[PDB]
Amino acid sequence: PELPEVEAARRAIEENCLGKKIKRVIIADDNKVIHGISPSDFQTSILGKTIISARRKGKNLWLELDSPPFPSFQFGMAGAIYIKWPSKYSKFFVELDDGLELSFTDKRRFAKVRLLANPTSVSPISELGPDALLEPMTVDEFAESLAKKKITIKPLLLDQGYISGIGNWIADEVLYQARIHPLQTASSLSKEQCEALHTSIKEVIEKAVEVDADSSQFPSNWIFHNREKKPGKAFVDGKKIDFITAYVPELQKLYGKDAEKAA
Repeated sequence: PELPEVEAARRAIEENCLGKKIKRVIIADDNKVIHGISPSDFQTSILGKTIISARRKGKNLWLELDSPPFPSFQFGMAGAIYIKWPSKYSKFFVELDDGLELSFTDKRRFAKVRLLANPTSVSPISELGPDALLEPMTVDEFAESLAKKKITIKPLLLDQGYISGIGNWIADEVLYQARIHPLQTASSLSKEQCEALHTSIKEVIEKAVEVDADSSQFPSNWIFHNREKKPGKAFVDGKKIDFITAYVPELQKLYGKDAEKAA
């Protein structure tokens, strides 16, 4: 789950779960998912409270209740929010006063659910870089921040401490759209390349959020649709897709020293 997916979950909670007292709570007895507190203490703490707002930074979601502490969700690889089982994969479950039920599931057990006095003042949220959607860097700030990073551009975009919210599919998408190879060193990007990337990040994220992360609604010219196909059967806009991370060799070339080291 990347920024769009988590944002869609946040909006869904905001539209259907606010101002409703929590009548029942079921926190899975999962030592791997439930972090920093016991399930029983977690259940006791939030019972009877109301959700005031749903917040998000990067791929992290948290619920502001009428009194702290607040529950936070680090999705992991298979985390998801459902609003109506109680699924055997539910980790966080609450029944509201109007009968509506809210659940965070994780079949893989890689998610992290916490209960914090102030989610934003402690890790992992406190260590996150600016949100790609809510706090975008300016064109010049972006170029300046890239100038001294001797890191290949894709992994840098995946560094939540640099910019938060981008995952593998968005990374592949913005680099493909900006015509930048994923192995190009950040500090080697020209001012023009930096701006092209600044633009693609804005456009891809806004479009994805515009359609509530419904990938079936992503533009057809997006590499997203075929970035998970077997080698030799992956094409976008008629051009061959290669894998290292999906990219299009004909449209994404390596430049300078990086190209030299590659060859």
